Amino acid sequence: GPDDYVPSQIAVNTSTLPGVVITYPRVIGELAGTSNQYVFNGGAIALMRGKFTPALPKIGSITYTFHQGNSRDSSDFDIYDIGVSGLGIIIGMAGYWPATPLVPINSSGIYIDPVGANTNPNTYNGATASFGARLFVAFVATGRLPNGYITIPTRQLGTILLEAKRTSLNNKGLTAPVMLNGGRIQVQS
Repeated sequence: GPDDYVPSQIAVNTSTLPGVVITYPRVIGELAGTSNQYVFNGGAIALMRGKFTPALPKIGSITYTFHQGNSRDSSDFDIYDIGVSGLGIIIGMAGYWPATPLVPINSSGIYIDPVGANTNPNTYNGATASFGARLFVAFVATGRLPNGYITIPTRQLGTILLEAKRTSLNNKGLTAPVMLNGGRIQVQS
């Protein structure tokens, strides 16, 4: 049916972090950016938008420019607690389409696409039959790290809430999970 959109997660992989070689806090590397055109898919064409809500505790803040995605200026990122001593992560998200800008995650909620919805509650994406996203995550050393292999747990970074112009689809409150797939990071001197 026209409102039968179903969610699918978007995730990044700890294994894509390059080898870390060592003031604080400081970004020690970026994970590979990921794209999912069908975070929500299945229903009929609609004007849609996605709001991200982070799920992890905030333990700090840092200014950073992602080397991936559309990011000329720096951004203020909240550092999120992943349960690993001495580490944190920062999150940027964007729309599926390549021209859309990286939206830094630094508040309890933000529209990742269209970014104009943050400054106009009437604004949605142009008519299409899916809502996608791009996910950017970087690791942050909150303190001096030991050398070796640090275990990173799989964690849910937050959810994307699907909103739409038409009331029936908006009323569903569909959500999709935003994931950090666990693994290991290598730290060297």
